[PDB]
Amino acid sequence: ALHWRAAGAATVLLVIVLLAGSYLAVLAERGAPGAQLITYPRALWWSVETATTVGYGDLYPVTLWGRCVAVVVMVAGITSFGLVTAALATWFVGREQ
Amino acid sequence: ALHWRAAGAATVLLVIVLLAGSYLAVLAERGAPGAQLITYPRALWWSVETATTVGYGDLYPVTLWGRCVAVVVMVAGITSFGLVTAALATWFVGREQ
Amino acid sequence: ALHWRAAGAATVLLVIVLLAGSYLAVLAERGAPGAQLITYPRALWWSVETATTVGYGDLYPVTLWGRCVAVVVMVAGITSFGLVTAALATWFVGREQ
Amino acid sequence: ALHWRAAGAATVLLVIVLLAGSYLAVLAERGAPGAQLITYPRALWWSVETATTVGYGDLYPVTLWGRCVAVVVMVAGITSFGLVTAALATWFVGREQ
Ligand SMILES: [K+]
Ligand SMILES: [K+]
Ligand SMILES: [K+]
Repeated sequence: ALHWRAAGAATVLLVIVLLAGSYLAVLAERGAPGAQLITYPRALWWSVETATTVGYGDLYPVTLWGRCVAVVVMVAGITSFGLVTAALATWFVGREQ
Repeated sequence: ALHWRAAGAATVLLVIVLLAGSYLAVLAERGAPGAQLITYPRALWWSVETATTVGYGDLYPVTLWGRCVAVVVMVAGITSFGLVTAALATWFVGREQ
Repeated sequence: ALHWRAAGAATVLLVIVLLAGSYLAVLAERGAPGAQLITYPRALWWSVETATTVGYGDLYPVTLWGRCVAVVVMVAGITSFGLVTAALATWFVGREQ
Repeated sequence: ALHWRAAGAATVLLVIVLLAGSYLAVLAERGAPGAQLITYPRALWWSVETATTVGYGDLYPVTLWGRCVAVVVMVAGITSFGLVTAALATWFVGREQ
């Protein structure tokens, strides 16, 4: 269908944004007076922390550019997780019979 | 349509609430014994942090008034991000054919 | 209708849970070696922080009982905010004509 | 039905993931230079903190393995709480009459 397939594709897109966001956030933050967004294996963990919108506080950006990257990974999580709710909402609606 | 257009307009409304919230939160908090909601370029970052409901902890209000502003930017995020889920949910429902 | 009215009633219910949760969390936490869930005007702010699931970190429970109260205010927020998304999702679906 | 029953079953599944996640996160983290994911009664509280995506910051994983467990309990919360929104969205749609 569409609903069932657009969602599955959005999760493939979310992984893209995480890896790209992690690796972009490092080069944005690394040379500044700021938190450990200075190694990749920590930026990956930050992405997941942020895209889920759990936001522990153990890591975050302090650069203007690094904070842009943030917004992107934030909405990428919210939106793509919204699709998966939407997909299930029509699967449940697709039982009106 | 409506669903597709009401959502796009809600995101234009969310930007309004962020800028207005940021600039209102500063004047509420600036003269108090509290966290760096004392400059604008930091209040903008707080808005995004809060409207996403990521809530890192690096910034927040300690004034009663500054904490009102918070609630507003909080629900503004939740609600308007809900509309975008709703918009996609009917776009997926709009394929019953 | 129902969708439009059940939601409006759920938000009246959320306010109930906040005030009841705030005032229950204080008496649970006040006498323990733990964070400022020891005054009411701070427990109210914690409720909003938690029901939104923003979770700044400036406040939280450290008692087993105070942590139960938490769960309640957590899901009360998630669920009732879900209804408002659901309400809008059928209002958008209610334009199939 | 399905929508009303699949959701109720997902919440039974969420409890499973919490207890399994809590008890798996402890053995992953206990022997490392990291935060109090070193006792069970604290890992249970972390699960709820994370599955709700409140993320206070008082607790989190610092191990690669402990951070995997995290992702699992994160999406488990997002997804299963999505179903409950979806369930209510079709219950409201199931009044088109
Ligand atoms: K959240
Ligand atoms: K959060
Ligand atoms: K936090």
